[PDB]
This record gives sequence, structure tokens and C-alpha cells, in this order.
Amino acid sequence: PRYEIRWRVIESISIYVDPMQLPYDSRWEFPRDGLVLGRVLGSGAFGKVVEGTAYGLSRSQPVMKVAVKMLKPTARSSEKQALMSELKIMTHLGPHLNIVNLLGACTKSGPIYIITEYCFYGDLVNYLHKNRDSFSEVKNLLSDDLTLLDLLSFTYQVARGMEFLASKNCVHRDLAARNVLLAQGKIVKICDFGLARDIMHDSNYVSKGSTFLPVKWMAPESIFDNLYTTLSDVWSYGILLWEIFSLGGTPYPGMMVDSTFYNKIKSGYRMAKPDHATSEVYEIMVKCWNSEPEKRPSFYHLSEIVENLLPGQYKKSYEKIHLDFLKSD
Repeated sequence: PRYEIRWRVIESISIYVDPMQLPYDSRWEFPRDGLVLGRVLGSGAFGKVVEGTAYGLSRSQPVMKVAVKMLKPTARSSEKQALMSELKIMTHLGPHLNIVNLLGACTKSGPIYIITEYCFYGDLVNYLHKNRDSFSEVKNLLSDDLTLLDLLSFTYQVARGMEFLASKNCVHRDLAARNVLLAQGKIVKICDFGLARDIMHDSNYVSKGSTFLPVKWMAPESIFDNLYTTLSDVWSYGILLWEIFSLGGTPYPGMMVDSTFYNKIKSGYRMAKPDHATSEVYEIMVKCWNSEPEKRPSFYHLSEIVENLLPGQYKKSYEKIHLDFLKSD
């Protein structure tokens, strides 16, 4: 077992892109001297993510806080290769406002560093736990100045980030609130934060076969048939929405994951409406949990549905932030 990003890019359908055969664009190379490493953000079985300060990484932000992914110093050569593969996948996908973007890398001599965007508020689970008891207000949704509109904002941005990944034929395969970070301005950023975890000793991951999988977040066809698609990501999106509107509850609370659980879900059991979900939001969840994958809504359609649940002025505010992101270099 080794660390590996869970994302997979579809090459063709009758086939996944082999990230080892992708090129590494040396334009991402950043001098190690320009990085000052700081405190740990998360530490897992194979490596860690740490805060850092990057000097001259951005012409517009010559001193910038970043996050840095790295392996333990004992990492085998096959483990380093997987970090290269993650680097190549991020280069291949390109940037979007609602993913944790690649900013640079140190690959030339010594340990491999992946330099990514830093997300001030951390992961969505901890953010919801911090602000659970608190549950120009509309204008302050997308700023640093909890309400139902905050939850709907998170819901919308994850759909836009996921719509982007799907447009690149990328399947996440571990979409969950622990893999959604919140950056400055309450901007949602989807990622794979697995480097910060030990899935062999994590109650969110369950021994199945020769590995540990996020079964409570997985569509039936992924559990039984090992089939992962953008439509199985949609199922996980519905489970993620349950996390959000339960303000950080664990899915299927009090239920143990075992053979009984798999067949129960397969037989049609679904989670009840979380306490702070509206009827419109719960109907979205129910649609995402269709047994037939092709009955599940696309992320493009999900973005359209959720946008219509938000104030009109929210959409303009989002596109101003999105415009700033596209113009910034």
C-alpha cells in the first residue's frame, strides 16, 4: 500500500489515463529556496501537508501563503512516482476556482514537493463543527466579514467544482466533506486530502477486499461492481449534501458498515432528511441516490438547480470572484 491520489481521468470508453505516461511540464518547477515550510495541516500514514510561504511564486503576490504536499523521508521510489503522477494529473486538468489548484513543484533534487493553494478555513467538516452552535448578510456570504445561505453556497460551489472535473472526464472517487476545503472569501475548493489521512485506521474507510474504501459515500455500482463514473460521483455529492445540512454529521449514524449494510442500501434504504435541509435540498439528495445511475442529475444540471435556490445577487457575487480568479496570474 502507498499514497495515491484517488482521481482518475477517462481516456476512452468502449480506459483510464496512465498518469505515468503523461509529461511533467517543467514550467511548474519552483526553487526550493523560495519555500519556507511551516506547521502541519494534516499528517497521514505516508506523508503530510504543511503550511508554507512562497517567495516569487506569483508575480502579483510575491509573498504568498501556500500548502505543500510531501512524503515521509523514508518513502520508497514507487511512492515518489505516485506523487509525480498526482502532479501530472493536476497539470493535465488545469485550473478552476473551486478546486485546490496546483501552483508549483520542487522535483529536481531531493524530496518531491507539490505546492498548492492554501485554504484558510480548513476542511468543511471542521468548519461545520466549529460553527454548528451558531446556526449585509446576503452580501457577506462570499467574504470574510452560519446560515442556510452559507450551506447553499457550499452546495453550489461543490457542484461547480465537480462540473469542472466532469468536463475533463475526471472521476473523483472520494468526494466527501473531508475532501472539500474552504479558502479565504468562503470559496469552496475540492481536493484529495488523502495524504493527510491513514485510511487503515479511519472510521470513514472500511476494509473491503484488499483495501479500505469510503463505502458510506459510494454508489451501489461502485461497491458491488467496482464501477466508478461521474454519476457515481453524483451519488457521493448527495451524501456530501447530507453532511453539510446535518452540520457535520456522519452518514448513516449508528449503523455499522458490513454485508448487511451493503444489501440494505442496494435494497433501496436511504437516509432521512437532515434537520436543517429544506424540502428542495432533500429532493436533490434523493435524486442523487437513484439506484439507476442514468437517472441521477449531472453536475451541470445540479449547478443550475442550486443556483435557482440562491438569491439572484449571489450569482453575480460568485461570478465577480470567479472573474478575479481568471484574470489573476
